[PDB]
Amino acid sequence: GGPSVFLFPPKPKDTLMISRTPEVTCVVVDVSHEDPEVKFNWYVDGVEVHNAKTKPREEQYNSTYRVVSVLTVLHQDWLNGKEYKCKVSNKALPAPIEKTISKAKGQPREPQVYTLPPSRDELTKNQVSLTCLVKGFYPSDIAVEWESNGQPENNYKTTPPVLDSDGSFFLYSKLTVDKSRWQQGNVFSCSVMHEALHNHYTQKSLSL
Amino acid sequence: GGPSVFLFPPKPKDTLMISRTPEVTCVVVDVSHEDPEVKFNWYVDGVEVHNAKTKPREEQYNSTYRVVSVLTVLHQDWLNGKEYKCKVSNKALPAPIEKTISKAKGQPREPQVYTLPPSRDELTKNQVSLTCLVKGFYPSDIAVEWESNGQPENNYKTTPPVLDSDGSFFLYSKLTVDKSRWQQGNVFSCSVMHEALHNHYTQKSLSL
Ligand SMILES: *[C@@H]1O[C@H](CO)[C@@H](O[C@@H]2O[C@H](CO)[C@@H](O[C@@H]3O[C@H](CO[C@H]4O[C@H](CO)[C@@H](O)[C@H](O)[C@@H]4O[C@@H]4O[C@H](CO)[C@@H](O[C@@H]5O[C@H](CO)[C@H](O)[C@H](O)[C@H]5O)[C@H](O)[C@H]4NC(C)=O)[C@@H](O)[C@H](O[C@H]4O[C@H](CO)[C@@H](O)[C@H](O)[C@@H]4O[C@@H]4O[C@H](CO)[C@@H](O)[C@H](O)[C@H]4NC(C)=O)[C@@H]3O)[C@H](O)[C@H]2NC(C)=O)[C@H](O)[C@H]1NC(C)=O
Ligand SMILES: *[C@@H]1O[C@H](CO)[C@@H](O[C@@H]2O[C@H](CO)[C@@H](O[C@@H]3O[C@H](CO[C@H]4O[C@H](CO)[C@@H](O)[C@H](O)[C@@H]4O[C@@H]4O[C@H](CO)[C@@H](O[C@@H]5O[C@H](CO)[C@H](O)[C@H](O)[C@H]5O)[C@H](O)[C@H]4NC(C)=O)[C@@H](O)[C@H](O[C@H]4O[C@H](CO)[C@@H](O)[C@H](O)[C@@H]4O[C@@H]4O[C@H](CO)[C@@H](O)[C@H](O)[C@H]4NC(C)=O)[C@@H]3O)[C@H](O)[C@H]2NC(C)=O)[C@H](O)[C@H]1NC(C)=O
Repeated sequence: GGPSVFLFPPKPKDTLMISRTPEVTCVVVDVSHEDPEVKFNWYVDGVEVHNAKTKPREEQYNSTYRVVSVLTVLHQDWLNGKEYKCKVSNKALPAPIEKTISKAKGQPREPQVYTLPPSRDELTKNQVSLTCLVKGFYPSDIAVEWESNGQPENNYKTTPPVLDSDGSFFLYSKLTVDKSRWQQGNVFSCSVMHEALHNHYTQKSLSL
Repeated sequence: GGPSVFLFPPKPKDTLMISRTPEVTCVVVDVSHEDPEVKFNWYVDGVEVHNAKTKPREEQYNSTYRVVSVLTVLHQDWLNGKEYKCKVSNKALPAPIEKTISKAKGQPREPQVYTLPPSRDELTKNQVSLTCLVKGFYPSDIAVEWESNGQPENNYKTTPPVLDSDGSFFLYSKLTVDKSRWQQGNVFSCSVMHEALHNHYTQKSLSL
């Protein structure tokens, strides 16, 4: 083995709302016990940066260490396609190990968002399925949530993005509710957040 | 480096259709380039059964070969949860790497199949989307297809299976047709194959 590096990007929600603070997470794994001195170097677009908050190595069950540095990125810096490079140098490795991560290259396409009622055959048991189709968006970074009457609906699952034929992405959100509420006539909302949307937000609803 | 070994299961369609041939495959990546020899014995519930038509070694770009064995398996055996073990006897291995695979354990659940038509929001565009919701099935091994008037429709994408709240699986399949064809009045039908289906096959139909 040896020390291995993993670079995870921010959560799509984090970069689309100036409210949150998107961060890029470099994690060093299997740093050995003998020499566990690990240097972190951070570059944005090749230019070295130093506002990264490296954090105290945590020793693991396997008598192996694991360090994490967190670089907070600027929302527009991520959406303007900057490239974040985590360099990790260690005494137990032939050369420093590099990793770079970015938003997917390409032209952002805007998600179409529709809402699909339950079919009749399903209207036969306790709960039915309200479907939110989101298609035609690029890149795949996206967030989906449901609510109705202002409060969050929680019994819902969202499939991962799928590559469509034209090269954009689609997904579905399925929200499961009691057939009562569906037959009552309550309206439910599928809310989508994506960088190619005005205000990074749209909302589409659905009721009897 | 060294010789990593990966095992893969049959295609779901293959194990449900006596017509088709289901087979397990043992991949061997990053093979020594300065010793390149490999063995395989193959066991079903322990008992060696040897049939591994080792698809004659092949070569990939990066100093690395890729030998591959494939063993036929009985249809009912795989659905009866027997374990297929690939023991890649390699003499340049520190020790013989062993790996096992079996169908998911658990009580099979029958998929429910619902046809959802396009939204009217969607009807503006040159192509609309027909949705086949497939939910409630276990295990996740499943196959979805689209066809029109007995002939295969092919411009469709299917999301992977997703674990739902009750511990079953669901997915969705999207078929894209030019509004012309939908607006006339054609029937499109979504056919699903799953182990808990009568004859491993159902089909629900959709039309204007
Ligand atoms: C000793 O003990 C150690 C501790 O247990 C053990 O450490 C583990 O080593 C593993 C390697 O052997 C390592 O495995 C990798 O895991 C990656 C995913 O891990 C995430 O999800 C896991 C759950 O599945 C968690 O356990 C992880 O901690 C990690 O969780 C994520 O963590 C980040 C950082 O905290 C977090 O991001 C930040 O979240 C905050 C919070 O809100 C903010 O939002 C920030 O904005 C955000 O940055 C995530 O939220 C969090 N996610 C979740 C779900 O919790 C996995 O990706 C790795 O797979 C890649 O590499 C393998 C090769 O090893 C490939 O096979 C695989 O296909 C992947 O390959 C990559 O795939 C990419 C996409 O497909 C592609 O782009 C790349 O090119 C490709 N790279 C390739 C092919 O090289 C891998 O499985 C594991 O994480 C370690 N555990 C921990 C806790 O660190 C160690 O192994 C032990 N040693 C021994 C000898 O036993
Ligand atoms: C030099 O260049 C080499 C050539 O390119 C390169 O080779 C690759 O090395 C990789 C090793 O690092 C290796 O990556 C693995 O990929 C596994 C999945 O691969 C499938 O999909 C890949 C990408 O989509 C394809 O490239 C593969 O070929 C493979 O495709 C499958 O192939 C089989 C056999 O052909 C096929 O089955 C049969 O198919 C036919 C029709 O095709 C019929 O259907 C038959 O009936 C059927 O049996 C499949 O259909 C086909 N599938 C697809 C989708 O096409 C992947 O599984 C590996 O990841 C696991 O291990 C890593 C280890 O790091 C874990 O991190 C990761 O999380 C996965 O771990 C498993 O996860 C499971 C779920 O959570 C869990 O249950 C397991 O326990 C867990 N196991 C663990 C943790 O150990 C891995 O990514 C790749 O296969 C090699 N390429 C080829 C062509 O084999 C080499 O690396 C280069 N070397 C250097 C030094 O640069």
